[PDB]
Amino acid sequence: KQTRHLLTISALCPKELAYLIDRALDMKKNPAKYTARAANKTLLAFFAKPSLRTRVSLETAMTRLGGHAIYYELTVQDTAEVFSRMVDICTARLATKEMMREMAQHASVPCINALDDFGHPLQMVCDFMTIKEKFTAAGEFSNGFKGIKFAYCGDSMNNVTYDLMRGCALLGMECHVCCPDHKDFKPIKEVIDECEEIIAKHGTGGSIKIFHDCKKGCEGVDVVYTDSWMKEARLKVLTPFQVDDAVMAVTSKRSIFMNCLPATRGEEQTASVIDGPKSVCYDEAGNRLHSAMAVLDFFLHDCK
Amino acid sequence: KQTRHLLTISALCPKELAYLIDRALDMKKNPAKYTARAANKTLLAFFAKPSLRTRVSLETAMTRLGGHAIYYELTVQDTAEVFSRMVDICTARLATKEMMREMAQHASVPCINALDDFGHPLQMVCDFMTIKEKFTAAGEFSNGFKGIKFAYCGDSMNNVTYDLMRGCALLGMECHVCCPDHKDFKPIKEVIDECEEIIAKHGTGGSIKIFHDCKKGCEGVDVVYTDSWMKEARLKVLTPFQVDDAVMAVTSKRSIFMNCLPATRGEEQTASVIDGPKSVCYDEAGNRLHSAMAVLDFFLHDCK
Amino acid sequence: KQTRHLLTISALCPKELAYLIDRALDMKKNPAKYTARAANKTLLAFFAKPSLRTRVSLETAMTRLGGHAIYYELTVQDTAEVFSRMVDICTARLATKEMMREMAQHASVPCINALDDFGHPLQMVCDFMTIKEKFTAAGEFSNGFKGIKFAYCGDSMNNVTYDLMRGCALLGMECHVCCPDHKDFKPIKEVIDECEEIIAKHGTGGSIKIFHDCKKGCEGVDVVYTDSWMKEARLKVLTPFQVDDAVMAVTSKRSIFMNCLPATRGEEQTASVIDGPKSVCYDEAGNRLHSAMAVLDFFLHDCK
Ligand code: NI
Repeated sequence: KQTRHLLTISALCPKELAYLIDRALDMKKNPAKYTARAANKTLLAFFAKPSLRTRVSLETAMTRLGGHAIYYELTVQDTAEVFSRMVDICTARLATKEMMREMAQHASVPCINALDDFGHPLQMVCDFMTIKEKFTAAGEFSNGFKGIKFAYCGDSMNNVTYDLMRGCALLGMECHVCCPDHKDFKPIKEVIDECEEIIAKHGTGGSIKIFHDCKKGCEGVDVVYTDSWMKEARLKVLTPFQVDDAVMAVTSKRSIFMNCLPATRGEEQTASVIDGPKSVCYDEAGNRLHSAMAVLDFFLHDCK
Repeated sequence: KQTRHLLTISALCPKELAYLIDRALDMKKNPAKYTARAANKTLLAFFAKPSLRTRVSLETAMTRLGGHAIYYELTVQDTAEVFSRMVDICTARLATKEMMREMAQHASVPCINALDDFGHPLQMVCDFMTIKEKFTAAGEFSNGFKGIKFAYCGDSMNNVTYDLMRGCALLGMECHVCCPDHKDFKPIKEVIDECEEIIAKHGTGGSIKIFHDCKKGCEGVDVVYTDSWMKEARLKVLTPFQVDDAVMAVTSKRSIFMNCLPATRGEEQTASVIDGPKSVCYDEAGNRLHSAMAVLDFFLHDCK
Repeated sequence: KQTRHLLTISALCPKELAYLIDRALDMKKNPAKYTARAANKTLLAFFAKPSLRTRVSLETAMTRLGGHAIYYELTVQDTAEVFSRMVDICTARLATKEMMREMAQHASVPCINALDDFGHPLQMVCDFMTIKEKFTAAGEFSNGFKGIKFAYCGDSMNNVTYDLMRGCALLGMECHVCCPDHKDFKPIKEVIDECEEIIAKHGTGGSIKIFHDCKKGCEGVDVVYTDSWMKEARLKVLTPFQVDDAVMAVTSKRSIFMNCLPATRGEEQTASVIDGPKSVCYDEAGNRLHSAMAVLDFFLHDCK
């Protein structure tokens, strides 16, 4: 209460998200500067289920800043009341947004959702950082994020899709959500409404469009992003949304391909796309590190 | 052998316990001074069962001192012989005092009992530190610990009660143990004898009194402390020892209420006491951190 | 690919192994010098099964160098591709040489085998360091490793025996392998061939001899080393290779006894040998620490 949390990426205003991106980018390039930013400070990091990516980037981020992360494998008020008088910051990877919200409710140090059924803001700072990084080096970033057309393909009733839509809205991107015309695979109306309100409120110039044909949705786009599809006959509804060569063939000449991982080479995309030349997946996953250092640093302090 | 351990709080003489309290208090207030006290030094921390409180305070304490704790989740001679040539200090949370004593026997670095069936000295430095802190800020500490009347309510055949009785004896406090007149719920004679001997030997001016009526036991007292009661018909014997509003109504006007946690709101106390205005429980649990830094620091060196 | 790994000790040329030994020895004696060698740098440490020795020495080594180890309890390409853009170095304790080789294949930071079915190079730097240390203090090291006759007793189809044979070949020692004349308990021909080739290629002056009588094999030797034998009637084949008092009575007057641990007092050796006066086992196990700091430091950089 009055402590700032990060339960979704829209916990940030547009300039805060753009500051975090640039800070991540400067910590990537100039780590020697940040080497004592969290000296003697600790992050308490709950995981209800392992994620190599999340755990290694978090634990490494703190070492690079000169502090330490407690890997804590799994009353909540009492727990939160008690850790907030010991640790400086907390991330938690819990099943539902409920447990995450409950913990944050009573916590008096910043709490960061390290993935739940409603968002994944650590990934969001990672991905938009990767997009700025990639396009800037190719000299395609004169128009900033504004000119980068983004498409998400696949199961779109999805915490990752929710948070990408929010990042795009915040950053003023054209976001296309390419999903099966099926109630169980589309973004939730609440999430669309949040996005259209944040673009309205900040006049970001962003837009949200829902396509039910990935090729039509991906025509002209600069980023194609997909993620894990995981009786298993979601496959019949999802298969037309596999990112393949014909899908990538309709995108811009500058396009890049992203997937937050774990990747399954014959589900959400073909091995030829992920292992092909438009794929930024591994550099994107490494960027979890630098985007984590930026987020922790910022919540450890708060400004700028 | 010839290495100093901390298996109970009476491993310390009265001035060492009072030094640890003041060091904890100064590390609370002035952490910047202690920031390199354990630089490059590691604590090996065994847990046979998780305790969020114990683990987070230990791991955080070392970071704050600039060192590191190995969270080690679970021959003992060979183990201890081997870790004593690698690590600088060791804490262990093991089932019985036996395993703890065995490990310490062969260990050649300091070993600290992080909770067993016979004591909890890390909690003891925490609690007496909290008592000094609270009463000092209220201006009720002119007579030091000497004037603070202390009462423990509940199941008193209990490692926590044992170690509170020892802390009180050491510090020269009037300690009242409020328990059911029942062989299975009273302090053990060995523990009473140790306490009466330490007060005798140091002329501490402390006293130990056993009451079988918590209200009678708590009349006039300045601290009321209870802890977890956990077929489950210990409840019929324990219920007259619940710390409720009528119990707290007989204590001093300055009194405070303590519980080392986990708290169960309708067992050892009512929700109105723990969530009411005399409760110091959460600040007390946070003080695990600073009392841990003091204990580790001291055993890492030894003097003063 | 083009990243240097350490999957066996023969990943090192003879001078690199001798440099690591001397560095370990200088870090033992002068730790204050090495206190910022891994500042802000992290080691990712996978364990498919706990080893107190391996885990504590690794985690402590990094703290002493000023960095941090992630204890990671257990696609491999994707995993390795991803951790190589976050962490600085990796050790892994995996079942087979296969998984270890697979991980290393795709990894772009140094990977170190922390024990598999084919080697144990962290132990190797430990043991030869212990041998140099012990004999140097006794003034028995004028002839360096060259004059120290080494014998391994026991089950010799063994990753530890493999890597000792390699260390000896590298260092130019007479190595005697004392094993049961039984296909399942002898070194593998591939390992003998590697050793005879490394001595040939570097003209180390080392030799490999296979004895089927431990007393005959140990006659005159300066080091007797054994390790864990673990329906359980391997005991009938192994029992003539128990290191007992009559075995140690045939060695040099300067001899020492080694066992990498865990020790079972009535299997691979008698309690009188391991607890007797020739035993260096515990100082040897503590030396895991300093030999770990040397190996990590070296792979973190690479030269000298
Ligand atoms: Ni750690």
